[PDB]
Amino acid sequence: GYKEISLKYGKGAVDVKIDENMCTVLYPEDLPGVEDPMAEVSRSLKDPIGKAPLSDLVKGKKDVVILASDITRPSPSHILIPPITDELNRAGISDDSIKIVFGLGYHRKHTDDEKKTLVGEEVFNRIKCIDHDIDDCVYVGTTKRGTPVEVFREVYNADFIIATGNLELHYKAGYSGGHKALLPGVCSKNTIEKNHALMFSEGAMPGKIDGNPMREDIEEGGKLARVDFIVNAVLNSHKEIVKVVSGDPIKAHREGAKYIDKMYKRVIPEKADIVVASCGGYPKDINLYQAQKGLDNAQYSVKDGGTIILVAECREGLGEKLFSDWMVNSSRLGAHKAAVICEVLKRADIYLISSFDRSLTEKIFFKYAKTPQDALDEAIKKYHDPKILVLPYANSTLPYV
Ligand SMILES: [Cl-]
Ligand SMILES: [Cl-]
Repeated sequence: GYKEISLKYGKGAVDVKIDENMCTVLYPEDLPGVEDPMAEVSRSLKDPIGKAPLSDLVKGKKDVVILASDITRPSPSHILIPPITDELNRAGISDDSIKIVFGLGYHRKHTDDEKKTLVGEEVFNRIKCIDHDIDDCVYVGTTKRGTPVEVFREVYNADFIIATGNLELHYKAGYSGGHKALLPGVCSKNTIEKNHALMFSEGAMPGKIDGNPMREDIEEGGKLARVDFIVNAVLNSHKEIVKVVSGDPIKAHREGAKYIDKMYKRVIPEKADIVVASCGGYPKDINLYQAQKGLDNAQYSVKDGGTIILVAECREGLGEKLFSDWMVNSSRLGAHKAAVICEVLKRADIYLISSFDRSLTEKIFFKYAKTPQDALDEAIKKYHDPKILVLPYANSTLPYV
Protein backbone atom coordinates (compact mmCIF):
# COMPACT_ATOMS: atom_id res chain seq x y z
CA GLY A 1 0.00 0.00 0.00
CA TYR A 2 0.90 3.65 -0.54
CA LYS A 3 0.67 6.11 2.34
CA GLU A 4 -0.13 9.80 1.86
CA ILE A 5 1.48 12.21 4.33
CA SER A 6 0.71 15.90 4.80
CA LEU A 7 3.95 17.78 5.56
CA LYS A 8 3.65 21.35 6.79
CA TYR A 9 5.60 23.83 4.69
CA GLY A 10 5.62 27.55 5.35
CA LYS A 11 2.07 28.68 6.00
CA GLY A 12 0.55 25.62 4.31
CA ALA A 13 1.20 21.93 3.61
CA VAL A 14 2.70 19.67 0.96
CA ASP A 15 2.02 15.95 0.40
CA VAL A 16 4.27 12.92 -0.07
CA LYS A 17 3.31 9.38 -1.12
CA ILE A 18 5.34 6.49 0.29
CA ASP A 19 4.98 2.70 0.33
CA GLU A 20 3.65 2.14 3.86
CA ASN A 21 5.62 -1.10 4.43
CA MET A 22 8.75 0.91 3.68
CA CYS A 23 8.25 3.89 6.00
CA THR A 24 7.52 4.84 9.61
CA VAL A 25 5.86 8.14 10.56
CA LEU A 26 6.95 9.34 14.02
CA TYR A 27 4.68 11.91 15.72
CA PRO A 28 5.20 13.82 18.99
CA GLU A 29 2.68 13.61 21.82
CA ASP A 30 2.65 17.37 22.31
CA LEU A 31 0.57 17.46 25.50
CA PRO A 32 -1.36 20.64 26.38
CA GLY A 33 -0.46 22.78 29.36
CA VAL A 34 -2.07 22.04 32.73
CA GLU A 35 -5.05 24.21 33.61
CA ASP A 36 -3.65 25.31 37.00
CA PRO A 37 0.16 25.53 36.70
CA MET A 38 0.75 26.93 40.20
CA ALA A 39 -1.34 24.08 41.64
CA GLU A 40 0.69 21.53 39.66
CA VAL A 41 3.77 23.05 41.34
CA SER A 42 2.23 22.55 44.77
CA ARG A 43 1.13 19.03 43.84
CA SER A 44 4.75 18.37 42.80
CA LEU A 45 6.12 19.77 46.07
CA LYS A 46 3.80 17.58 48.17
CA ASP A 47 4.94 14.52 46.15
CA PRO A 48 8.71 15.01 45.74
CA ILE A 49 10.93 12.49 43.98
CA GLY A 50 13.84 10.83 45.74
CA LYS A 51 13.94 13.22 48.67
CA ALA A 52 11.85 14.43 51.55
CA PRO A 53 9.49 17.36 50.96
CA LEU A 54 10.82 20.83 51.69
CA SER A 55 8.69 20.85 54.85
CA ASP A 56 11.22 18.34 56.28
CA LEU A 57 14.47 19.67 54.79
CA VAL A 58 14.60 23.36 55.67
CA LYS A 59 13.73 23.64 59.36
CA GLY A 60 16.02 26.28 60.84
CA LYS A 61 17.69 27.35 57.58
CA LYS A 62 18.52 31.05 57.54
CA ASP A 63 19.98 31.59 54.13
CA VAL A 64 17.89 29.86 51.42
CA VAL A 65 18.78 30.61 47.79
CA ILE A 66 16.44 29.89 44.87
CA LEU A 67 18.17 29.80 41.46
CA ALA A 68 16.14 31.03 38.47
CA SER A 69 16.84 31.43 34.75
CA ASP A 70 17.55 34.83 33.24
CA ILE A 71 15.59 36.95 30.73
CA THR A 72 17.48 35.22 27.90
CA ARG A 73 16.22 31.69 28.70
CA PRO A 74 12.46 32.35 29.37
CA SER A 75 11.43 30.09 32.25
CA PRO A 76 8.18 30.19 34.22
CA SER A 77 9.96 31.33 37.36
CA HIS A 78 6.92 33.49 38.14
CA ILE A 79 4.92 30.25 38.24
CA LEU A 80 7.44 28.06 40.07
CA ILE A 81 8.74 30.42 42.73
CA PRO A 82 5.55 31.62 44.61
CA PRO A 83 4.49 28.07 45.55
CA ILE A 84 8.08 27.39 46.68
CA THR A 85 8.17 30.38 49.00
CA ASP A 86 4.76 29.31 50.31
CA GLU A 87 6.29 26.03 51.47
CA LEU A 88 9.37 27.80 52.82
CA ASN A 89 7.10 30.18 54.77
CA ARG A 90 4.97 27.24 55.93
CA ALA A 91 8.07 25.49 57.26
CA GLY A 92 9.04 28.60 59.28
CA ILE A 93 11.39 30.38 56.83
CA SER A 94 10.94 34.16 56.76
CA ASP A 95 11.18 36.01 53.45
CA ASP A 96 14.38 37.62 54.76
CA SER A 97 15.89 34.13 54.98
CA ILE A 98 15.21 33.74 51.23
CA LYS A 99 17.03 35.06 48.15
CA ILE A 100 16.48 34.57 44.45
CA VAL A 101 19.63 34.52 42.32
CA PHE A 102 19.43 34.73 38.51
CA GLY A 103 21.72 32.44 36.55
CA LEU A 104 23.15 34.93 34.06
CA GLY A 105 26.21 32.98 32.97
CA TYR A 106 27.81 35.39 30.50
CA HIS A 107 24.76 37.61 30.01
CA ARG A 108 24.30 41.24 31.10
CA LYS A 109 22.63 42.31 34.32
CA HIS A 110 18.85 42.60 34.46
CA THR A 111 16.96 45.82 34.90
CA ASP A 112 14.44 45.92 37.72
CA ASP A 113 11.53 45.53 35.30
CA GLU A 114 13.21 42.44 33.81
CA LYS A 115 13.59 41.08 37.34
CA LYS A 116 9.89 41.62 38.06
CA THR A 117 9.16 39.92 34.73
CA LEU A 118 11.10 36.87 35.92
CA VAL A 119 9.73 36.34 39.44
CA GLY A 120 6.50 38.37 39.53
CA GLU A 121 6.08 41.76 41.22
CA GLU A 122 4.79 40.25 44.47
CA VAL A 123 7.91 38.10 44.92
CA PHE A 124 10.27 40.88 43.81
CA ASN A 125 8.85 43.17 46.48
CA ARG A 126 9.07 40.77 49.42
CA ILE A 127 12.28 38.82 48.52
CA LYS A 128 15.72 40.03 47.40
CA CYS A 129 16.37 39.04 43.77
CA ILE A 130 20.06 39.16 42.86
CA ASP A 131 21.87 38.78 39.54
CA HIS A 132 24.80 36.38 39.26
CA ASP A 133 28.04 38.35 39.65
CA ILE A 134 30.50 36.44 37.47
CA ASP A 135 33.45 38.32 39.01
CA ASP A 136 32.51 37.36 42.59
CA CYS A 137 32.77 33.57 42.61
CA VAL A 138 34.33 31.14 45.07
CA TYR A 139 36.05 27.84 44.28
CA VAL A 140 34.38 24.70 45.62
CA GLY A 141 36.16 21.96 43.71
CA THR A 142 37.19 20.56 40.35
CA THR A 143 35.32 17.84 38.43
CA LYS A 144 36.83 14.64 37.00
CA ARG A 145 37.03 16.34 33.60
CA GLY A 146 38.95 19.33 34.97
CA THR A 147 36.22 21.99 35.24
CA PRO A 148 37.00 24.22 38.24
CA VAL A 149 33.62 24.95 39.83
CA GLU A 150 33.57 28.58 40.99
CA VAL A 151 30.20 29.66 42.37
CA PHE A 152 28.77 33.15 42.93
CA ARG A 153 29.43 34.14 46.55
CA GLU A 154 25.72 34.65 47.34
CA VAL A 155 25.09 31.03 46.35
CA TYR A 156 28.31 29.90 48.08
CA ASN A 157 27.00 31.57 51.25
CA ALA A 158 23.70 29.76 51.35
CA ASP A 159 22.78 27.00 53.75
CA PHE A 160 20.09 25.70 51.36
CA ILE A 161 19.98 25.88 47.54
CA ILE A 162 16.86 25.18 45.46
CA ALA A 163 17.36 25.06 41.66
CA THR A 164 14.44 25.98 39.37
CA GLY A 165 14.21 26.08 35.58
CA ASN A 166 12.86 24.32 32.51
CA LEU A 167 13.24 20.64 31.72
CA GLU A 168 13.25 20.01 27.97
CA LEU A 169 15.38 18.30 25.38
CA HIS A 170 18.67 20.14 25.02
CA TYR A 171 20.91 19.84 21.99
CA LYS A 172 24.11 19.39 24.01
CA ALA A 173 23.24 18.71 27.65
CA GLY A 174 20.71 16.07 26.59
CA TYR A 175 18.10 17.78 28.78
CA SER A 176 17.98 21.15 30.51
CA GLY A 177 17.22 21.49 34.22
CA GLY A 178 18.44 19.91 37.41
CA HIS A 179 22.04 20.95 38.11
CA LYS A 180 22.21 23.03 34.90
CA ALA A 181 20.52 25.84 36.85
CA LEU A 182 23.80 26.09 38.79
CA LEU A 183 26.45 25.15 36.24
CA PRO A 184 26.97 27.28 34.15
CA GLY A 185 24.29 29.74 35.38
CA VAL A 186 25.93 30.98 38.60
CA CYS A 187 29.55 30.08 37.90
CA SER A 188 32.69 32.00 36.94
CA LYS A 189 34.14 32.45 33.46
CA ASN A 190 36.71 29.66 34.03
CA THR A 191 33.91 27.24 34.93
CA ILE A 192 31.68 28.20 31.97
CA GLU A 193 34.57 28.06 29.50
CA LYS A 194 35.86 24.64 30.56
CA ASN A 195 32.40 23.10 30.72
CA HIS A 196 31.47 24.66 27.38
CA ALA A 197 34.32 22.79 25.67
CA LEU A 198 32.54 19.51 26.42
CA MET A 199 29.76 20.36 23.95
CA PHE A 200 32.03 19.48 21.02
CA SER A 201 32.13 15.77 21.98
CA GLU A 202 30.17 13.01 20.27
CA GLY A 203 28.31 12.19 23.51
CA ALA A 204 26.77 15.68 23.97
CA MET A 205 23.45 15.28 22.21
CA PRO A 206 19.69 15.55 22.86
CA GLY A 207 18.05 12.89 24.98
CA LYS A 208 21.32 11.42 26.33
CA ILE A 209 22.33 11.71 29.99
CA ASP A 210 24.51 8.75 31.01
CA GLY A 211 27.72 9.14 29.02
CA ASN A 212 26.83 12.64 27.99
CA PRO A 213 30.00 14.46 29.10
CA MET A 214 28.54 17.95 29.31
CA ARG A 215 25.58 16.82 31.40
CA GLU A 216 27.73 14.59 33.65
CA ASP A 217 30.10 17.47 34.20
CA ILE A 218 27.14 19.75 34.98
CA GLU A 219 25.69 17.31 37.50
CA GLU A 220 29.11 16.76 39.03
CA GLY A 221 29.73 20.49 39.39
CA GLY A 222 26.26 20.96 40.85
CA LYS A 223 27.04 18.26 43.44
CA LEU A 224 30.29 20.01 44.37
CA ALA A 225 28.10 23.07 44.90
CA ARG A 226 25.58 21.12 47.07
CA VAL A 227 22.33 21.84 45.26
CA ASP A 228 19.77 20.49 47.73
CA PHE A 229 16.53 20.46 45.77
CA ILE A 230 15.05 21.11 42.33
CA VAL A 231 11.67 22.25 41.03
CA ASN A 232 11.55 21.95 37.25
CA ALA A 233 8.82 22.77 34.73
CA VAL A 234 8.44 20.21 31.93
CA LEU A 235 7.47 22.28 28.89
CA ASN A 236 5.59 21.44 25.72
CA SER A 237 6.48 22.88 22.29
CA HIS A 238 4.38 25.94 23.15
CA LYS A 239 6.53 26.46 26.27
CA GLU A 240 3.59 25.74 28.57
CA ILE A 241 3.95 23.69 31.75
CA VAL A 242 2.66 20.15 31.33
CA LYS A 243 4.19 18.79 34.60
CA VAL A 244 6.37 19.90 37.50
CA VAL A 245 9.01 17.59 39.02
CA SER A 246 10.41 18.37 42.47
CA GLY A 247 12.95 16.79 44.76
CA ASP A 248 16.33 15.14 44.33
CA PRO A 249 18.49 17.00 41.76
CA ILE A 250 19.11 13.65 39.99
CA LYS A 251 16.01 11.53 40.58
CA ALA A 252 13.48 14.31 40.02
CA HIS A 253 15.33 15.32 36.85
CA ARG A 254 15.32 11.74 35.56
CA GLU A 255 11.57 11.44 36.04
CA GLY A 256 11.11 14.75 34.23
CA ALA A 257 13.32 13.47 31.43
CA LYS A 258 10.99 10.49 31.00
CA TYR A 259 7.95 12.73 30.73
CA ILE A 260 9.77 14.70 28.02
CA ASP A 261 10.70 11.37 26.38
CA LYS A 262 7.10 10.16 26.38
CA MET A 263 6.20 13.37 24.50
CA TYR A 264 9.09 13.70 22.02
CA LYS A 265 11.63 10.85 22.06
CA ARG A 266 10.73 8.10 19.59
CA VAL A 267 13.02 5.06 19.68
CA ILE A 268 13.71 3.42 16.30
CA PRO A 269 15.37 0.01 15.70
CA GLU A 270 18.14 1.35 13.47
CA LYS A 271 19.13 4.47 11.58
CA ALA A 272 16.98 4.69 8.45
CA ASP A 273 18.07 5.32 4.85
CA ILE A 274 15.79 8.25 3.91
CA VAL A 275 14.60 10.70 6.58
CA VAL A 276 11.83 13.03 5.43
CA ALA A 277 11.70 15.97 7.84
CA SER A 278 9.27 18.85 8.05
CA CYS A 279 9.85 21.66 10.51
CA GLY A 280 6.12 21.82 11.28
CA GLY A 281 5.38 24.99 9.30
CA TYR A 282 5.95 28.69 9.76
CA PRO A 283 7.50 30.13 11.97
CA LYS A 284 9.47 26.98 12.88
CA ASP A 285 10.78 27.11 9.28
CA ILE A 286 11.01 30.92 9.20
CA ASN A 287 14.73 30.73 8.31
CA LEU A 288 17.38 28.03 7.83
CA TYR A 289 18.94 28.64 11.26
CA GLN A 290 15.60 27.76 12.90
CA ALA A 291 15.09 24.86 10.50
CA GLN A 292 18.43 23.44 11.59
CA LYS A 293 16.59 22.35 14.74
CA GLY A 294 14.44 19.79 12.90
CA LEU A 295 17.59 18.82 11.01
CA ASP A 296 19.64 18.29 14.17
CA ASN A 297 16.90 16.00 15.51
CA ALA A 298 16.68 14.19 12.18
CA GLN A 299 20.39 13.47 11.66
CA TYR A 300 20.71 11.20 14.66
CA SER A 301 18.45 8.85 12.67
CA VAL A 302 19.99 8.86 9.15
CA LYS A 303 22.45 6.16 8.10
CA ASP A 304 25.94 7.02 6.93
CA GLY A 305 25.24 7.39 3.22
CA GLY A 306 21.57 8.23 3.79
CA THR A 307 19.45 11.08 2.49
CA ILE A 308 17.63 13.75 4.49
CA ILE A 309 14.79 15.61 2.82
CA LEU A 310 14.36 18.84 4.80
CA VAL A 311 10.95 20.47 4.13
CA ALA A 312 11.38 24.06 5.30
CA GLU A 313 10.19 27.26 3.60
CA CYS A 314 12.87 29.58 5.07
CA ARG A 315 10.64 32.56 4.19
CA GLU A 316 13.06 35.03 5.79
CA GLY A 317 16.33 33.48 4.56
CA LEU A 318 19.30 31.77 6.20
CA GLY A 319 18.82 33.25 9.67
CA GLU A 320 21.35 34.28 12.28
CA LYS A 321 24.34 36.15 10.83
CA LEU A 322 27.15 33.85 11.99
CA PHE A 323 25.30 30.67 11.02
CA SER A 324 24.54 32.15 7.58
CA ASP A 325 28.09 33.38 6.96
CA TRP A 326 29.49 29.93 7.80
CA MET A 327 26.98 28.23 5.51
CA VAL A 328 27.80 30.45 2.51
CA ASN A 329 31.52 29.94 3.17
CA SER A 330 31.83 33.67 3.78
CA SER A 331 35.23 35.18 2.92
CA ARG A 332 29.33 31.43 18.77
CA LEU A 333 26.20 29.24 18.70
CA GLY A 334 25.43 29.87 15.03
CA ALA A 335 28.84 28.80 13.72
CA HIS A 336 28.66 25.45 15.55
CA LYS A 337 25.14 24.73 14.24
CA ALA A 338 26.44 25.37 10.74
CA ALA A 339 29.40 23.03 11.25
CA VAL A 340 26.87 20.50 12.58
CA ILE A 341 25.15 20.79 9.21
CA CYS A 342 28.46 20.39 7.38
CA GLU A 343 29.40 17.24 9.32
CA VAL A 344 26.04 15.68 8.41
CA LEU A 345 26.65 16.53 4.74
CA LYS A 346 29.93 14.61 4.88
CA ARG A 347 27.94 11.58 6.07
CA ALA A 348 24.80 11.89 3.96
CA ASP A 349 22.92 13.94 1.40
CA ILE A 350 20.38 16.60 2.38
CA TYR A 351 17.59 17.79 0.08
CA LEU A 352 16.21 21.26 0.78
CA ILE A 353 12.59 21.95 -0.12
CA SER A 354 12.40 25.69 0.46
CA SER A 355 11.79 29.14 -0.96
CA PHE A 356 15.46 29.20 -2.02
CA ASP A 357 16.22 28.69 -5.70
CA ARG A 358 18.46 25.97 -7.12
CA SER A 359 21.66 28.05 -7.27
CA LEU A 360 21.47 29.10 -3.61
CA THR A 361 20.22 25.69 -2.46
CA GLU A 362 23.25 24.02 -4.03
CA LYS A 363 25.65 26.80 -3.01
CA ILE A 364 25.05 25.84 0.64
CA PHE A 365 25.57 22.18 -0.35
CA PHE A 366 22.00 20.77 -0.31
CA LYS A 367 20.26 18.90 -3.09
CA TYR A 368 17.50 20.79 -4.84
CA ALA A 369 13.96 19.61 -5.55
CA LYS A 370 10.78 21.53 -6.19
CA THR A 371 8.58 19.24 -4.05
CA PRO A 372 9.10 16.57 -1.39
CA GLN A 373 7.89 13.93 -3.85
CA ASP A 374 10.50 14.86 -6.45
CA ALA A 375 13.28 14.53 -3.86
CA LEU A 376 11.99 11.24 -2.50
CA ASP A 377 11.30 9.68 -5.92
CA GLU A 378 14.83 10.62 -6.90
CA ALA A 379 16.66 9.19 -3.86
CA ILE A 380 14.37 6.18 -3.35
CA LYS A 381 16.11 5.03 -6.56
CA LYS A 382 19.57 5.24 -5.00
CA TYR A 383 18.79 2.64 -2.28
CA HIS A 384 17.79 -1.04 -1.98
CA ASP A 385 14.47 -1.71 -0.18
CA PRO A 386 15.16 1.36 1.98
CA LYS A 387 13.95 2.19 5.44
CA ILE A 388 12.19 5.57 5.21
CA LEU A 389 11.60 7.63 8.36
CA VAL A 390 9.06 10.48 8.26
CA LEU A 391 9.23 13.31 10.83
CA PRO A 392 6.31 15.74 10.26
CA TYR A 393 7.29 17.68 13.43
CA ALA A 394 11.05 17.30 13.30
CA ASN A 395 11.70 20.52 15.26
CA SER A 396 10.26 18.88 18.39
CA THR A 397 10.53 15.13 17.61
CA LEU A 398 13.73 13.27 18.49
CA PRO A 399 14.21 9.87 16.86
CA TYR A 400 16.56 7.87 19.03
CA VAL A 401 18.49 4.65 18.45
CL1 LIG B 1 14.03 9.86 51.05
CL1 LIG C 1 17.37 33.88 13.93
